[PDB]
Amino acid sequence: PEQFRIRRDKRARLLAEGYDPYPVAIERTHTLAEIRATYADLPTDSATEDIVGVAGRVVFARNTGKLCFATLQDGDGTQLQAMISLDEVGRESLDRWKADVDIGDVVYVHGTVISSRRGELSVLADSWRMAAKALRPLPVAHKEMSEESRVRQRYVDLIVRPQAREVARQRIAVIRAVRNALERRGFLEVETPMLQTLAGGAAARPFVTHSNALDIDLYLRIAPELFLKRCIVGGFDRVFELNRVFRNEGSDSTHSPEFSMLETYQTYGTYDDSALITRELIQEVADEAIGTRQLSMPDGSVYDIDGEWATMEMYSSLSEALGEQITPETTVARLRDIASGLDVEIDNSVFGHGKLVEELWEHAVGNKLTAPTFVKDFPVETTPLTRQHRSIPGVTEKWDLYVRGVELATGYSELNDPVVQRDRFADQARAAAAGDDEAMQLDEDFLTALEYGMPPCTGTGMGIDRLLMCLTGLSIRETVLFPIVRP
Ligand SMILES: C[C@H]1CCC[C@H](C[C@H]2Cc3cc(O)cc(O)c3C(=O)O2)O1
Ligand SMILES: N[C@@H](CCCC[NH3+])C(=O)O
Repeated sequence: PEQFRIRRDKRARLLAEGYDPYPVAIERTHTLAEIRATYADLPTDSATEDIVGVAGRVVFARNTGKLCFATLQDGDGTQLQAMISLDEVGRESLDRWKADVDIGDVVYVHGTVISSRRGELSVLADSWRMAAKALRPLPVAHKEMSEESRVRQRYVDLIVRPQAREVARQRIAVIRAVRNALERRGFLEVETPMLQTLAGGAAARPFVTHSNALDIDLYLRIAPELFLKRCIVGGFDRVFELNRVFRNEGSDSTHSPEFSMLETYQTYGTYDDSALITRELIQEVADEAIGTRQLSMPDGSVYDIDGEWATMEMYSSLSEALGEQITPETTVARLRDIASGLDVEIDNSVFGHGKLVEELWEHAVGNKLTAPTFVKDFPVETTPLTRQHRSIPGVTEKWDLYVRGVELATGYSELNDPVVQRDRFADQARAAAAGDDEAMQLDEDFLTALEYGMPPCTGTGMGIDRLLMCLTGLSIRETVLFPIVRP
């Protein structure tokens, strides 16, 4: 702040002396990574006759009599030494280096490539220019930034913390690997709308906004599911969308109101076929983007995601954990007595057979899972868009995938019968009459699309930020460049 005034004074002084502190048209001949790669076998204390013009952020500096040193860091983190010698740039230019250049400044250095006496790959400057005067100093070390500071100023965090650049790179690589795995399998990527006149496809409160052009309220999508199914009616055979959804709910280490998700749809497959593809995709993504299926976690542990994953049924695994047979016919009263006997808090929101079964399963089974696990065959009350089971009464052909304790993905045999789907919406209407404001509202145009005939298909959904959390052990806020902060 005292430091801010000083740097601002320098900026103005340069502009008034004719030395442009934010010049345009600087040509950079090599990145620093290019210099380090080309000259990796340069002998110590030797010089070349190759002239280069590099640019980079000054992150370290040393001053002596006729010779100043500075460590430049390119945007990717690669570092190279710049040497400002009296006998090379001249009295007038060297003095300007000492008085004008500060830590954090972006500078351009033109000179010849050498290796210093200490074996440091360097550019021996014959000239230099300010490229971008910095008015604020960098933190002395990334340890000095709180976690909230990293989120509020990711642009500083990327400069000073190598792990921040590495997570950003992993995110980009994971998403590219996801698309590669789906392209190998013949899936096509489409765009469906983000502003919707009715937001369905999941159970969540929407963000609401007023349209000036249409003169009505619109909703940000909570899922692309109902529009991807219209694509299936229209003839897309294998289709996906990897992009943002928006849910107007709470924030914690596994939930962000704005997040990235993948949804896939495949005709003439069931939830058994999408469980197989989802496992292989995750494992291929690990290979391509992380380099291993034995995942290093931040606490030093190794998490094995290789091989085939366990599968279990919700009702039967719950029954085993409790020592009592739970079925679709178990009463709401019985389920509440079981919960209270296990000291399970049941929010005044959670009611109905289906929600009570899921709650008990999460407490007695789900929270105790370590290895990657599919749980399948869900209560029909909580799965309005899922086809009923081909042979077992009262359940639907859905699975959830848990990896490292995180709910990562889900897959359905899709409900394509338009009459039954209309019945499912009526059951949601009764739930919403009982006070559930997450219940789905009936979408008449979606039903109209089903009434033209949707081929049988299987769909999946996967949280992309959650995928990265599972691969790295990070929380959802560490995997996004710019998570939302209250101003
Ligand atoms: C697209 C779906 C399919 C099932 C797994 C996963 C659940 C999903 C829930 C969810 C809800 C929410 O309000 C905020 C969030 O960040 C997430 C999330 O990351 O993941 O993503
Ligand atoms: N729409 C689902 C993901 C796809 C479900 C399978 N059709 C969700 O948001 O949870």
